[PDB]
Amino acid sequence: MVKLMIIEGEVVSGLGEGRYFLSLPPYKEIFKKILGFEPYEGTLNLKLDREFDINKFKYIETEDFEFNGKRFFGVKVLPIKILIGNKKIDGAIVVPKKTYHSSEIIEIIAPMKLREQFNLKDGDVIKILIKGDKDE
Repeated sequence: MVKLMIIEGEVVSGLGEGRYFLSLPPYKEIFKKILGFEPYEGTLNLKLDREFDINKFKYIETEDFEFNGKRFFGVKVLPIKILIGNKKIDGAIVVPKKTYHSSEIIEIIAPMKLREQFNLKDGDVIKILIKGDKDE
């Protein structure tokens, strides 16, 4: 048996608050290992009406690593399925390994920029599907 959950999120603007590089090699390598593909250089930021914590579902964690003599911090990643209109595309949610409290904001990565492919504007609503399991 498997436990499934569905949550709704609205398109919100957010990019300057997050500061990292995707074009460099090591980011594409670690993403393709966890997801099996290299995500595009961008994010989809959704605001939810409910708090979210990746430690309530089964995610994959990656340890602290170094590249070109610089230290980068470990991160947690969990696959998702993104439903917009009548189409479903594979995506994933990304959050740093270090977390203090829980929030209602999640950032997603995808194979391509969803905002262009679906002509989506800020305020529009899309549905996210999360897979999980219960020991019972």
